[PDB]
Amino acid sequence: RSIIAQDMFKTAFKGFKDGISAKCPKDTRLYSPDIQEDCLSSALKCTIAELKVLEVECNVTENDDFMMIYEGLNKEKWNTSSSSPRNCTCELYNQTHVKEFVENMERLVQLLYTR
Amino acid sequence: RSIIAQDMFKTAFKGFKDGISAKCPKDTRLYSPDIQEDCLSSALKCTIAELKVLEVECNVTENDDFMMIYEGLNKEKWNTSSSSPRNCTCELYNQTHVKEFVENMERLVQLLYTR
Repeated sequence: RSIIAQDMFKTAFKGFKDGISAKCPKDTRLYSPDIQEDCLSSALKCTIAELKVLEVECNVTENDDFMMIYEGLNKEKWNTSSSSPRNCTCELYNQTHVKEFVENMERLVQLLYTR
Repeated sequence: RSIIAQDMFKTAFKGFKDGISAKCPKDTRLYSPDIQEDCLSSALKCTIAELKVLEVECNVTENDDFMMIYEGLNKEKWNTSSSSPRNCTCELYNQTHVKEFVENMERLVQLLYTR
């Protein structure tokens, strides 16, 4: 369990989830993938893909926190594997407000560091 | 599609969704299933279990809409079929607040009638 990377996520997630809402239109919504055992890989690609939809919806085209989060996801090698993997579809997830989106996102990264 | 049933679910989801939040602790969080094609039957069993959870923690008595939604979920025979049906765990879904829980519950019920 890579405590150095996990702490960089933790702080980047706290220093973003607490500022956000205020940094996005109240009516912004995003598809929030969850942690179903067999859809980890999909759930990762959609999380990254809605980050982009959040990059034009709000400021965050800059932001130390946003860049660390985004860059971490595309470059860290994850164990997203299972015995019965499945292709989820991003638009089949629940849409949510921007703050809950990063919370779930924090939950998806904690899980994949646990395995 | 049975227009009679979709119409009652429409009235029942509007009256139930309006009183809630204020009828529940803000601290209440419920698992909220999505509409992924291969887990609809799981998604329905989890929506039903958590409605029960919403029961015991909320001041929802005796809601005509609630026990319509609930008993409707258990008796209606939905097409929960797909090329590759799978099992999904309730607790691997996202939690959210009550407002979005029924909102997502509605969306799921609509999907089921759409097919």
